[PDB]
Amino acid sequence: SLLEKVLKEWKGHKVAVSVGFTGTLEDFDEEVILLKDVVDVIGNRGKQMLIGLEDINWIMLL
Amino acid sequence: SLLEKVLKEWKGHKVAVSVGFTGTLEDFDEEVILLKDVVDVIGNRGKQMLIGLEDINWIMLL
Amino acid sequence: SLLEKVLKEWKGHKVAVSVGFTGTLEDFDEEVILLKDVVDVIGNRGKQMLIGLEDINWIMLL
Amino acid sequence: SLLEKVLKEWKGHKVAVSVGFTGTLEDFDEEVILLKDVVDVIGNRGKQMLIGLEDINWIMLL
Amino acid sequence: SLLEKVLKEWKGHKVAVSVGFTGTLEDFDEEVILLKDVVDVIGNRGKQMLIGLEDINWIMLL
Amino acid sequence: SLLEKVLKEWKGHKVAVSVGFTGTLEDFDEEVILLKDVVDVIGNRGKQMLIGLEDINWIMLL
Amino acid sequence: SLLEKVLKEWKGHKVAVSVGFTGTLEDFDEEVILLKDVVDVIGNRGKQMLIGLEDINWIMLL
Amino acid sequence: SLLEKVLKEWKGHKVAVSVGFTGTLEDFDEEVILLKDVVDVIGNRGKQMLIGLEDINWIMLL
Amino acid sequence: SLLEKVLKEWKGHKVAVSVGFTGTLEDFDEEVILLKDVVDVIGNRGKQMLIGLEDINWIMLL
Amino acid sequence: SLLEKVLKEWKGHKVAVSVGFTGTLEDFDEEVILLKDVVDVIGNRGKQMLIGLEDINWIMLL
Amino acid sequence: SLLEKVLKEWKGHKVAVSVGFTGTLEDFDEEVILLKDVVDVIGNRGKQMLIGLEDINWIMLL
Amino acid sequence: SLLEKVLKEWKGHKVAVSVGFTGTLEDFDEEVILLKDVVDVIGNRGKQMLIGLEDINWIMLL
Amino acid sequence: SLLEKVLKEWKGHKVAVSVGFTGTLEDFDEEVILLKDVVDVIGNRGKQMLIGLEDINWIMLL
Amino acid sequence: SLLEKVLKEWKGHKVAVSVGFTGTLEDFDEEVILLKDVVDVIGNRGKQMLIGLEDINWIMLL
Amino acid sequence: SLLEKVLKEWKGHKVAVSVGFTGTLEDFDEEVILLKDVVDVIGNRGKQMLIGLEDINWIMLL
Amino acid sequence: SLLEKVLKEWKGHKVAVSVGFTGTLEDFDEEVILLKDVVDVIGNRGKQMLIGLEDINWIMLL
Repeated sequence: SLLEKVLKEWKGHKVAVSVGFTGTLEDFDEEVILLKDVVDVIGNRGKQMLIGLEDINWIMLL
Repeated sequence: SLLEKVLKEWKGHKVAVSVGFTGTLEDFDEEVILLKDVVDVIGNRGKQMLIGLEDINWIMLL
Repeated sequence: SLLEKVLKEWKGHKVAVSVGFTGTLEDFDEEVILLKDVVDVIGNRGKQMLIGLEDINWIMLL
Repeated sequence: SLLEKVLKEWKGHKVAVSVGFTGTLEDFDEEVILLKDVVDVIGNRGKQMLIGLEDINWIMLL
Repeated sequence: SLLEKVLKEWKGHKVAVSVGFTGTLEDFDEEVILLKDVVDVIGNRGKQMLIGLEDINWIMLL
Repeated sequence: SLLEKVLKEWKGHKVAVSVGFTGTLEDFDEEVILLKDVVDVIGNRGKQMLIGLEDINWIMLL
Repeated sequence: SLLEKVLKEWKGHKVAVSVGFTGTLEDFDEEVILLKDVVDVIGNRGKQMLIGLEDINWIMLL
Repeated sequence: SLLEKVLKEWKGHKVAVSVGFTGTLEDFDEEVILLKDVVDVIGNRGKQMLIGLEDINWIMLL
Repeated sequence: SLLEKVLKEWKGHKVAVSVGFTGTLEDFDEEVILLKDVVDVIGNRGKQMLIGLEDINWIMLL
Repeated sequence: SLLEKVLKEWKGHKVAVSVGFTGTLEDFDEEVILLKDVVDVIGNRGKQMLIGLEDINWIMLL
Repeated sequence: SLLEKVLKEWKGHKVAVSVGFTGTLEDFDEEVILLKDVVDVIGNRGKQMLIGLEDINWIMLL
Repeated sequence: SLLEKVLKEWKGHKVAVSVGFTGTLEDFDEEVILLKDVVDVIGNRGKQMLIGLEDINWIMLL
Repeated sequence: SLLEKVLKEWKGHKVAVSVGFTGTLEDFDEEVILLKDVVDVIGNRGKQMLIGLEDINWIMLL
Repeated sequence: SLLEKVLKEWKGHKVAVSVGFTGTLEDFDEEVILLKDVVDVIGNRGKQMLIGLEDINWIMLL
Repeated sequence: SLLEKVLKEWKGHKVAVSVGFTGTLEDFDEEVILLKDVVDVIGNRGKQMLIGLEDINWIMLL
Repeated sequence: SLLEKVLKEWKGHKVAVSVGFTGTLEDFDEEVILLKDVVDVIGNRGKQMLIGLEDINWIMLL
């Protein structure tokens, strides 16, 4: 998948995501992605974060 | 599933969840997750909470 | 099902439900839940209530 | 079917419905329910009313 | 079907319909209903009207 | 006042109103209008009705 | 005021109100109205109720 | 007023109005406009219509 | 299909349609319908118009 | 003010309020009201609560 | 007023406008502006158009 | 398909499309349509445009 | 002001505020309130916070 | 005014604006600002543009 | 696939997308498209961007 | 002015704003505030930013 290909490459890099938040992309598979070091514009938000691809509009590398 | 793997690791830890609240990820499976000691900002909300995964935006380990 | 198991456990007890109200979880199954003695922030609402699992956000035990 | 079982016992009695109205439950099956002598807060609403269960949030025995 | 049964009986009678209008129910099948003499509160609207059951919330006999 | 002048002549006659309902125009002044024998598409709506002109979009002689 | 005139006359009578509920109109002045015996379609709601004229769309006598 | 002048000019003529319909600009003033013989994409709507200038978006001459 | 039957009869006649405009039902099939001489209230809108049935609320013969 | 008069009488009694919660009307004046022992359906929400009148839809004595 | 100055210069030229359409800025004053040869994307919409400034987001010289 | 047939017919010609713009129907198939030389009420928008049939309301020929 | 008096009383203490967050009411006046050590259901949010009384729904003391 | 001061300085520079678009700020006064060379992400939009300060959320220098 | 065929030829060129952003089309397949050097009206938006075709309204060659 | 007093002390420090964005507080007065080196979650947003206090919900020292 172009999606597998790219997400492999993006693994390690800070990314922004639209669900309907930013942080480093720790891992992913066909149903979810997982983020480390998650921040909002005001501060840190959580060690990790799970998000399903179903509810994801776009992902963007920083 | 990265989902299974991660939730296993998160089991016991305080987590926040988005549907459309925070507590301890007591337990889970494919269809639902179960929170313990669910609080809101104002205070406690209730001894436990079931939540369907189909309506979960994102879960986040604090 | 974590859902069957926990619901078995909560039968008898007061619970809050968000659909899209609180009362005693009288009974349930794969499709619906039956509440008994239903209250609202203003007062009584009904001897009973049927609710489909499909349109429930979360059920919470008090 | 908890739903069937429960709907049997409510037949004859005044009930309330959230769809997306109150009146006596004439009949029901899998697809729809039929309400007799439907009423609004403001007054009557007409001899009968069909309602498909798909768009029903909850029903409630008064 | 309770729905077939009733709509047969309601055929001939003025009815109101919620799609997401009133007039006499001329005919129906599993996918549509057809109305004659359609009025709004301000006046007549159209000799006939087709409406699919998919987009119909409730039907009500007058 | 075109508004006064015109409302005089419509007094007695069935009218329609958009507020944010149809029935006979009993009376009016600067602040409100009074409608008699108010009607809905679905049926009657009650002996009378006050309506403040501020929230009225248009009125219409039928 | 046509509004004073009518509300005097309507005093005693059950009325419906649109704010943005029904019951008997116990009293009113230029800023508020007060209702006794307030009901919704499901049941009683409260001995009394205050409502400011600012947020009232229409009032209707039953 | 460019508004008075142009309205004087358009009296007699068909016009469309957006509030928040089309018909002949029968008359007008500082507060309202009176339309005569009012039509909708489906047909007639009313012998006449009153509309306040406050809630009109644009008036257009055809 | 009552739908097929009726649309056949309506073919040639001016019709109004709701999606989310009026003209002559030129032709149709299962997936779409085709309008000719499509006008709006303000005027003509265009020589023809295709419209998918899946997004049609109601069609109405004028 | 009927408002002053009534709120005086209601002072001490449990009341529900709409802004956009229930408790004891502890005290009030022109600009605000103060609730004591404010609960929601799920439980207690907080020792006290101020609320501006400008944003109050309706208050209701239970 | 920069507004007066600019609109003077724009008088005669094709302009687009946002309220909540494009044509020639025929004329204007404090309360309103007047467009000539108002077209939309699909075609012509009407000989002229008045528009109140209070409801204008932005005007733009093409 | 009435859709294939009519689209074959409209290839070459200017058309308006509502999604959820106007230009020449350059080409199309079962899934998408390709527009060439795309215009908006304010001006040009693009050398070309791809659009999925799924999210089109109506296509109209000018 | 019931508002001044009660705010004097609550200075020092944790409070929840709804605007359109919780923290210590550090200080206040006729126009605004200053919060210190601000928390959200997920965690810290800021050393401090300013908020205008105009856009506050309710302030509540915990 | 801090607002006069800054807008003087920003005159000449490309800016973005939120009304409820970007280009160079040609001039301004207490009621409006005027933009030259206005672009959207897709292309140019208009030689100039007027926008009233009333409907402007923020302005931002680039 | 008109979609495939057309996307090939646009590869390398700056494009615009409506999702629910502009930049060079790096690659694509059935499930997603990849945009390089993504840009906002206000400025850059980050090295790359994945977008799933499901939530794409239209794409547009500039 | 608590507002003035407090804004003085925050000048120089990174702050967050809800309007209807974060960056260093350059200056302020009654009508507006000026933010320097404005930032988004996704990245920079431009040298400076004016914001009128009217549409500001809260400001927050980080």
